[PDB]
Amino acid sequence: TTFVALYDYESRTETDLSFKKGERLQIVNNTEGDWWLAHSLTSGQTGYIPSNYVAPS
Amino acid sequence: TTFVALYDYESRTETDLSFKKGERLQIVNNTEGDWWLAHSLTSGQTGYIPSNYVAPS
Repeated sequence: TTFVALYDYESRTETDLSFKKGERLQIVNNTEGDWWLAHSLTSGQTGYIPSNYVAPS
Repeated sequence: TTFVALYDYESRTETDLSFKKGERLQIVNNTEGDWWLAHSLTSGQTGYIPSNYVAPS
């Protein structure tokens, strides 16, 4: 239920969370699901997607 | 290996990927792992984290 940071992370956007090695973090369950880095074969664009919006082919 | 979008998604940041219902998307494996929404019990802050940076307590 609780995770521990193994490394320091500095936020790169307004939406990520900065944290330091050793911090205790809990996961927030939400409707979007885990986010994945994805490439659209249809548009050519690439970026993160909410995994509850997609399904395997 | 290939996923299909079930819904339309509009990007909210410079890092997410917009796509339309029906688009075919492939997952990009990378060092960060899936991203999770997380709450730091230590700082109080909340946002997305790269899951390869943490481990269960």
